[PDB]
Amino acid sequence: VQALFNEISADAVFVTYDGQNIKKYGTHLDRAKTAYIPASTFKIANALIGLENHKATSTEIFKWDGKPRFFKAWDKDFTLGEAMQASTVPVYQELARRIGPSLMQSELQRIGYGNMQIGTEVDQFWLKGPLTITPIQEVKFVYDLAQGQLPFKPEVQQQVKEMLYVERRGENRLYAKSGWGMAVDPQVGWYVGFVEKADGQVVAFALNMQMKAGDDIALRKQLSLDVLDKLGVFHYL
Ligand SMILES: *C(=O)[C@@H]([C@@H]1N=C(C(=O)O)[C@@H](S[C@@H]2CN[C@H](C(=O)N(C)C)C2)[C@@H]1C)[C@@H](C)O
Repeated sequence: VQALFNEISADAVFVTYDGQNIKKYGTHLDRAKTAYIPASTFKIANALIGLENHKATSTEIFKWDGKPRFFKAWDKDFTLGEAMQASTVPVYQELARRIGPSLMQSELQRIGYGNMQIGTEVDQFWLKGPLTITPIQEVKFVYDLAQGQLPFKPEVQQQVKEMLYVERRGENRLYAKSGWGMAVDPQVGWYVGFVEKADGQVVAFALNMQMKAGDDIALRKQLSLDVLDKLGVFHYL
């Protein structure tokens, strides 16, 4: 596990949580207590707040408006779950605008998300600050989500859990969300989620690492799945 991490120029930390024990791996363990912008991982909290406050449903289609978006892959219609796995920022900015700054600010404080700051811009706060969050806070947030223990309706947490369903491996289920914050210096990479193992135990995790523009998009998930296989949490099929 440690030889894998410094096989790159990787400034990285990988955190796991089983509900009692926080474990740290990687080349820079202090990253786990350091706060970073959530970037696209905020789409987990955005969906939860939006569904809880009746601003959207998990079957509604957010239709493209015709204007070219940041990635051509985003130039189509999306449900919240489809936009979750595509990381479609414009769909979740439209949701944040439905929520509004005062409700969004009040809700993030209610659930104690990160530093609980959003400032004035309701569609920018998770992309360039001031909202920050540590990897430990991230593992504990998605772990609570996995257990239905966040301050949200149970069916709301279940809907967002399904939005994160990315792989079935026998009787083991992986739930995950990627993040790449490019509008900050330095750039930050996220891969957070949890494995619902075949034996019934849940293990939440969060990769958090420094990025630069040349980096391959698939590196975060590869690293995370590689480590999870080593840990025995999620063996390769
Ligand atoms: C969020 O952190 C930012 C988005 N996160 C991305 C990422 O984690 O890959 C990309 S999405 C990019 C285009 N869609 C591709 C994809 O995920 N699949 C094809 C599965 C990669 C984006 C930088 C967001 C704030 O811009």
